[PDB]
Amino acid sequence: SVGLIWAQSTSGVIGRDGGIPWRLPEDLAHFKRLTMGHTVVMGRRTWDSLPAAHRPLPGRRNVVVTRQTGLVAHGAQVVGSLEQALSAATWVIGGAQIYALALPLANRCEVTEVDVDLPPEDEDALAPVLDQTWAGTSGEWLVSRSGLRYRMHSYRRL
Ligand SMILES: NC(=O)c1ccc[n+]([C@@H]2O[C@H](COP(=O)([O-])OP(=O)(O)OC[C@H]3O[C@@H](n4cnc5c(N)ncnc54)[C@H](OP(=O)(O)O)[C@@H]3O)[C@@H](O)[C@H]2O)c1
Ligand SMILES: CCc1nc(N)nc(N)c1OCCCOc1cccc(C[C@H](C(=O)O)C(F)F)c1
Ligand SMILES: [Br-]
Ligand SMILES: [Br-]
Ligand SMILES: [Cl-]
Repeated sequence: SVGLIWAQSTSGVIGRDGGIPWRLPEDLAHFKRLTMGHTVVMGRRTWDSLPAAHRPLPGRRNVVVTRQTGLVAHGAQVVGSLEQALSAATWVIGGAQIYALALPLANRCEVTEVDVDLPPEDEDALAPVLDQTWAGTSGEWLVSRSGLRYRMHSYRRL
């Protein structure tokens, strides 16, 4: 059982300049609630992107995928491939390169869509594209306490 979870702008951007280009508290609560107690699998750049006070992610087995040798990610397990990372319920938490690896092995995608306008720039990290082999159910557009509009989508593999 492999699930992907990500937050994207409407245009499909998930990352810019080594971080996430918006702040959405309700998404962090959603992310924490869905991943707590499970293994979280991430690419090395995404590990690097975690704020120090949240690295490693507490209450979850953190697995970092890299091509480096002897990489030290304190409090995490370091592996050399996605297959190694996956040997109950496992969540792949980004970024774009690791999503692209994990999508064919996944039965579930949990997407937060953030209604901000961010035209993709050259080096952006982009969300994977889901076709009609995926069955989605969406919540309503909601307004965060901070004022940003967002909505949750849950996709299962048909
Ligand atoms: N909005 C969201 O939901 C979300 C979620 C996660 C991350 N992000 C953002 O996305 C960006 C990071 O994503 P990214 O696509 O640049 O990077 P990434 O997928 O997190 O990590 C890329 C790294 O993964 C390793 N890697 C890639 N393919 C591999 C393979 N086949 N075997 C072994 N290791 C492999 C390499 O590590 P080495 O270079 O060490 O060899 C590579 O540099 C940041 O901006 C981050 O903030 C956003
Ligand atoms: C949280 C952004 C996000 N959103 C969805 N939907 N999917 C994702 N893959 C995703 O990026 C995961 C990589 C970044 O991760 C975090 C960075 C800072 C804080 C937290 C939450 C933290 C925790 O979880 O303890 C606590 F503050 F709540 C996660
Ligand atoms: Br963030
Ligand atoms: Br926040
Ligand atoms: Cl979407």
